[PDB]
Amino acid sequence: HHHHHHMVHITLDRNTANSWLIISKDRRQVRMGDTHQNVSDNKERFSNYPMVLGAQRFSSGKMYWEVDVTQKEAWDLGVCRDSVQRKGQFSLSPENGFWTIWLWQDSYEAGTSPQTTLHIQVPPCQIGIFVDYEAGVVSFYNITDHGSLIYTFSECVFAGPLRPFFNVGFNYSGGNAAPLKLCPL
Ligand SMILES: CC(=O)N1CCC[C@H](CNS(C)(=O)=O)C1
Repeated sequence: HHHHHHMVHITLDRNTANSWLIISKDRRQVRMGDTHQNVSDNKERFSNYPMVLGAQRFSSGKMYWEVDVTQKEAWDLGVCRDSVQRKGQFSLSPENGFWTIWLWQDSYEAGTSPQTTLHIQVPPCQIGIFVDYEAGVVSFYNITDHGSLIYTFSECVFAGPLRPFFNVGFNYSGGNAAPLKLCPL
C-alpha cells in the first residue's frame, strides 16, 4: 500500500484506560499490570476489559498508524466512536461503534457481527491501520508481510468522531504480558 504519507502521531489517553493498565511516560506503550494501578475510577474507564483509547479524535481526512504486537497471544486493534459504551459487557461490532480485528486462540478475526475469519499466512509483528473518514473505510495491513492487506471495512457508518482503539488482552496464560507499542513514523 501507499498510505504511509497519512501517518499520524498517536498517544494513549490514561483517563480512558482500564485501571490495571500501565501506560508508558511517553504515552506510546501500554501493558497489563499484575494488579490495580492505584488510579481513581471515572466514567471514561473501560471496566470489564483491558482497553484504552488514543487521545486523538478524527472527524475528517485520511489517517495511518502502526502498532507492534510482538509475542502477544491476544489483542484487539482498530478505531471506535468517541461515544462507545465503557461499562459492562459488550461485543466489538460496527453496530456498537467499533471497527476492529483481533487475535484470539491462534486465529485472527475481523470484528463484524458475526465475526469474520482472516487468512494470514505470516503472523504479524506490526499492524498498519488506515482510516478514510469521508470514504467510510477502515483497512488493516500486515507490516511483517510487506504491507499485505488483512481486512477492509467499507460502507462504514462512523456516526461521530473516531478514536484509536486498543485492547492488550487478558494474561491468564502467563504468555500475554507483552505490551502494545505505537511504532515510530
Ligand atoms: C483487566 C481487569 O479489569 N481485571 C479485573 C479482574 C481480574 C483480571 C485479572 N488479570 S489477568 C487476566 O490475569 O491478567 C484483571
